[PDB]
Amino acid sequence: ALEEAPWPPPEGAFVGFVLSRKEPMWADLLALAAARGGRVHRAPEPYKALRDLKEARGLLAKDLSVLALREGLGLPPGDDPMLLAYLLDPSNTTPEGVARRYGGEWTEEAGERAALSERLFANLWGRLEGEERLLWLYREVERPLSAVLAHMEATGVRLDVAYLRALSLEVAEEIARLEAEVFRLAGHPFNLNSRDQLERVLFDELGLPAIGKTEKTGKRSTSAAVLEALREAHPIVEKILQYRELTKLKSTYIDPLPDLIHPRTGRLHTRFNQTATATGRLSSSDPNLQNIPVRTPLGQRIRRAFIAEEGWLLVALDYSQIELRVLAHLSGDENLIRVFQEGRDIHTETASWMFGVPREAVDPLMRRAAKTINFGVLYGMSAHRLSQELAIPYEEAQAFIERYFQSFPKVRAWIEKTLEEGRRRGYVETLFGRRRYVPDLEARVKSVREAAERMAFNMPVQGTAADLMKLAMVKLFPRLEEMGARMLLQVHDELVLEAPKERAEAVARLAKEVMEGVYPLAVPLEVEVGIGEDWLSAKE
DNA sequence: GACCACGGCCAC
DNA sequence: AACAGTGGCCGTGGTC
Ligand SMILES: O=c1[nH]c(=O)n([C@H]2C[C@H](O)[C@@H](COP(=O)(O)OP(=O)(O)OP(=O)(O)O)O2)cc1-c1cc2cc(F)ccc2o1
Ligand SMILES: [Mg+2]
Repeated sequence: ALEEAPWPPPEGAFVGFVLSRKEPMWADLLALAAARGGRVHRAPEPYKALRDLKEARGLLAKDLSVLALREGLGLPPGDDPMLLAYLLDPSNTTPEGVARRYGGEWTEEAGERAALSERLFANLWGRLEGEERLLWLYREVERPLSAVLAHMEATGVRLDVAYLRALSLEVAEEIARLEAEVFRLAGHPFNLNSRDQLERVLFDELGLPAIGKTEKTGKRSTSAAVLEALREAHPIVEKILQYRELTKLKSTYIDPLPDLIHPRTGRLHTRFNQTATATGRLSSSDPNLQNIPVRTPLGQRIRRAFIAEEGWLLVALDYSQIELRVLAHLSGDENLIRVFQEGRDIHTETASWMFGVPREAVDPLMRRAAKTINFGVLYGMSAHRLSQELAIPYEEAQAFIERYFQSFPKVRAWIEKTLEEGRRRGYVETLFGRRRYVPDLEARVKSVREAAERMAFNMPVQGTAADLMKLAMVKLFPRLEEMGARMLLQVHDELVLEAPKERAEAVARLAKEVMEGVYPLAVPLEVEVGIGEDWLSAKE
């Protein structure tokens, strides 16, 4: 409907657009349109009509702003109805769902998408009248952030391609050595990547005992948790775990990332998805740069392929024990506050208990293990499972979990307060009022209910940490531009910046402090910073 | 070619 | 595998 009016559109219209593909840095702009009033404007030529707009306002605004930066046009994103819906309910994650929940249909034509962004904005902005805290998250965090992420997306990161090509051939020859040493240990060749075939070999032809089953189809599981408990029980299980790590890293990172360098930028560009998680975290895709390996030695080799441009340095900043400090603030547990008001490290302490060694002896491989253990226990891992992780008695793990929550008694009072409040209001909230609707808290099936409970009390603390990080990013981005530095990646509690060599020390010291004082809590936020030519040695 | 479900596994 | 939570991508095995 509306009324075809001649392009250009008046100021502050709502833009709709169609891309050749979902990735803004790689897409052709097929159609461009705008609407304000009862008028829909359609562009004769989309790439020239981008010159006319002063701001991107509408569904998926960040995406068009990214494509604009790719053509050297500073066109910042503004209002996006997706961002309002996502603050109303974080299950509002795609425009198909949002339009089919607030009064329209998400089609494939720019004009119709423009007019939809106009009405979708009116509706949701009305639904947020009086939700002053969500209106605060919108004006102060989420809408500014979409601009920051647009500049991150369009900048990209430099990758050592020749090095990854070379690493590919090396890993390939090693995969072949393990494959053959499994085909032999099994008396024949089969597809080692087919989990079904491997099931028959491990559990039928050989004699190994099936520890567990898969969720949907009830097959015998060949997961690492299962195979780890079948080590020494046969050497072939050890080789399969080696083969699995290598083909994972090769087919997910080593091989596809080099072929994704952009021809204009010479760099690698991810997408930061702003309305994609239930807790408020960002996500990253196409490629996901938030899960580049690091823990294993081959993984470290891959993390080193992410490097600074000629004449710059990477600066890496990572909040320490972030969800535990948030937890101390949220609960008000005094003993836990006192841990951080005294610079204690709960991952290195759990690691010394867990390995026997003195605190001065825990090395990175050990601390990493205690991180997963501590966060495992915190969010409700069963005694029985912990006893299988730590290889201890069951009543020994019950005490580890009773000692853990006894040294900080006020936490369980907060878990319970959080749950009871969620049953009454239907949602739980972070420190700034970001909310997750958790309807299954009154479920009558125990398993469905207790899962709802674990998602329910995790969200306030993980979404508070993500709120801090996002706010730090909007406070830091303007200061980095003064110094001529840039933001590259965010990995949940961590930032990577690129800075000129003769300014790196300055941007590190600065960025460290903006992050630490983003929002004073009842506990000091520490940050670790490092500088290097590559992502790995930046992280000290 | 394009989707999809599933088990599996990388990061935080 | 499971009474830890949050993501996204892979190959396999299908269907259309
Ligand atoms: O299993 C987990 N479950 C979970 O819920 N998280 C959340 C809570 C954290 O606060 C937050 C930030 O992760 P993080 O930065 O790595 O942890 P942290 O800030 O507490 O520690 P430090 O920076 O001081 O080393 O992710 C993290 C982990 C986890 C285990 C682990 C092992 C590694 F080898 C490397 C990274 C790891 O992540
Ligand atoms: Mg951290």
